[PDB]
Amino acid sequence: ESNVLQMQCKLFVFDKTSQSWVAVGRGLLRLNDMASTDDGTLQSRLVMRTQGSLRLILNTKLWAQMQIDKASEKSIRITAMDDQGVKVFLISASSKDTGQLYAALHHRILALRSRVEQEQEA
Repeated sequence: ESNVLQMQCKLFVFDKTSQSWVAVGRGLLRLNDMASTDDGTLQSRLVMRTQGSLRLILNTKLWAQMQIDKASEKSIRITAMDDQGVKVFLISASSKDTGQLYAALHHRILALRSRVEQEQEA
């Protein structure tokens, strides 16, 4: 793996019961790339650990069907796969980090989508 970016941020999960964001808390978020040594094909993931205690609170692989929306100047709404699992989460950060994260995710997802439509959608 190669680290693409690292940023301080705050993570929220969407709670279907209360129909509201539930704050998980702050941590260091990394976007990591891993290129296949056979196809050069790219897989990427978002990994986040709490500050201080370094406990894992996010480890989500990027997929073509993942949707990313800039929910505000300082936040990004993301979907994920995989029950009782949380489907939607929110990353809040500085305006600058949010912009960088959005751009990085956008291009990776766009690449994945291009690949899927060529491979699986004729």
